[PDB]
Amino acid sequence: NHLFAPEAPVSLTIHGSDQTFPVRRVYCVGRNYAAHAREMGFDPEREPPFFFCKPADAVVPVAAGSTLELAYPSQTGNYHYEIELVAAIGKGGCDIPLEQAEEHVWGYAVGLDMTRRDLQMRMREMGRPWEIGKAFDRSAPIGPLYPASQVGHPRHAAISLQVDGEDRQRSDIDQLIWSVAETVSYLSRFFELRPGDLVFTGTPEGVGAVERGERMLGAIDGLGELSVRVVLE
Ligand SMILES: [Mn+2]
Repeated sequence: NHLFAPEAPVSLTIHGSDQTFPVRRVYCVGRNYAAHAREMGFDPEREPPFFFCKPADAVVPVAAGSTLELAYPSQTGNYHYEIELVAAIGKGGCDIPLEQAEEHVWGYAVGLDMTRRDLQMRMREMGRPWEIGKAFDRSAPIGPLYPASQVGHPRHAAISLQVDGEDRQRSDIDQLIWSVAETVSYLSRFFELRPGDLVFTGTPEGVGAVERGERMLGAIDGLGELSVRVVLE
């Protein structure tokens, strides 16, 4: 008996299906590609990856063959793209063994961890929480969800981001420091994973600023493409 209608849950389109995947929590892995860790001035051999979150309602589903018109955000001069493999949780649990971890992943999609980099870097230098840099409005564009019933659990796949026809990021998901299986196991030590949860597994090297009017195209092998154009605030 709600006082007023809640926000409907953000629901991902599912490739080749009329059914949608309702989003619960949004987990993100930071510094999960050695080359990216190094370009940000960190040592991936002496410090491990780490976890942060975005609200479900920062997730913005983008249909295949469509372009998201994404408003440049408030309170930033330094707005970064980050292409990422997204794993969707179908089966929950705690302290999930590495050997069954990928069995908890219902599907995969192309995602962007859009970032107010100036704000994120200011919070990092002040030892403060990163939410103003990472957990902001429409900060997680994502493509259709591909079921592991279709695409299995890929350990190899090219991951790429182009801006205005220019390659900016090109790596392979097999470069993840914590693989999908490791990230699901380790996340499950700190939180009970549940169906609907998404994991943004981190971004390869080549992250950069994007300005209004510029167009981005991300792709992962087997997972199609993600088209986003940055427009006015
Ligand atoms: Mn990221």
